[PDB]
Amino acid sequence: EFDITVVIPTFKAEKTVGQCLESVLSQQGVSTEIIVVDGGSPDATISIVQSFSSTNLTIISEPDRGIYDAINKGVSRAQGGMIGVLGADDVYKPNVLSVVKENASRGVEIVAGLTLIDGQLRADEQYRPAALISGIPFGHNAMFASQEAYRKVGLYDLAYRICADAEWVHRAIKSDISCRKVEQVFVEFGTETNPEEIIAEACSVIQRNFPFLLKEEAKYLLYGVRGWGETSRIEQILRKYGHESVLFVTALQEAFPAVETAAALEHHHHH
Ligand SMILES: [Cl-]
Ligand SMILES: [Cl-]
Repeated sequence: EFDITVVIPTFKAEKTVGQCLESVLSQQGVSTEIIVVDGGSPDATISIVQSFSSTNLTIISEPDRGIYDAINKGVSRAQGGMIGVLGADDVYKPNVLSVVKENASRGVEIVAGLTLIDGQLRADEQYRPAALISGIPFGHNAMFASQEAYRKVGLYDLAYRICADAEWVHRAIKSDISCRKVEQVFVEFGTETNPEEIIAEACSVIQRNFPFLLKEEAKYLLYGVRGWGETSRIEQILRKYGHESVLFVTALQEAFPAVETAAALEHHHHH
């Protein structure tokens, strides 16, 4: 019945939620359901949401355990073939939902696009093992995933208050969920937290892929691949742990091509 469900978590969003909804409702070539999951907004948010056509829009209004619990509630009730998550201060660009529908018609499970943030493209990485030593490879709000993808991977892990999006995409990579990256802007991400908290979660996510890593080693790899830190110890880390996991060797050789000759040795010794 619906090609797309858009889940919109809202909290005190009266300034932007109208623009957000208009960017979904104007999408051509698709049948769309909207599920607004509101976190208890005491402002005009509810009034503004109810000003739009209500036929294919549901508001879920109940207590939550943070934004990812709200997202999970919406994903669980989605009826659309492909499911997107759009923040209440984000907007989709024109014709994006038709692109998702067309590429999903061929059976692809995740369709993701580019993200515009403060006038610059998000520095995306590829969906591949090298992402498993980093964060989420594309912006989460530029991602659409099928009903089957959500069934296979599961829901967002509420232990991660910030990086549950990355942890979900990493689970998808590890489960071989299919993904198409489209090189056009799908979302303009609104920009209106303690960085140490973000770092701690990001390192924990990486350790969930590679549990042999110390926290400081996960941090070194993340900073290396993102271009935030040095890379002179990568070969040492590869020799320390290459025996543990062929996937780890593959991730480092993809992320740091300069260690290809050392990665070839790890494959030769153990894999
Ligand atoms: Cl990609
Ligand atoms: Cl493309």
